[PDB]
Amino acid sequence: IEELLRKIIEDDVRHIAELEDIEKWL
Amino acid sequence: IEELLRKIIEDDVRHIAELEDIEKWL
Amino acid sequence: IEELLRKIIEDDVRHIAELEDIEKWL
Amino acid sequence: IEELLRKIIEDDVRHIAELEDIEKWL
Ligand SMILES: [Zn+2]
Ligand SMILES: [Zn+2]
Ligand SMILES: [Zn+2]
Ligand SMILES: [Zn+2]
Ligand SMILES: [Zn+2]
Ligand SMILES: [Zn+2]
Repeated sequence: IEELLRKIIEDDVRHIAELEDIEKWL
Repeated sequence: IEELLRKIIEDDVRHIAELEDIEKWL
Repeated sequence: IEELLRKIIEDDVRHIAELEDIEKWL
Repeated sequence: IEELLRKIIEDDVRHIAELEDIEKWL
């Protein structure tokens, strides 16, 4: 479970970075 | 942007499945 | 923890619904 | 759309904090 949670966290960090970028492009 | 958002959607689909699985394990 | 996980799942379900909508608007 | 994406970002910020907290509890 620890490893699963770490992977989900890394995904959400990526989402924050990606959505902040889209925000800027818009 | 559309391709990006598709990838995010796919991630969230995986997150719901994994977190639901974790919730049952616990 | 169970309740926290359920809330995160509900958020991600909303994200899927919202991003599918944005997808369509774009 | 920009307002929507901001709300998603805010959610993911909460998710990273909560999942990290869960990861420590476990
Ligand atoms: Zn996310
Ligand atoms: Zn960038
Ligand atoms: Zn997620
Ligand atoms: Zn999400
Ligand atoms: Zn709608
Ligand atoms: Zn999330």
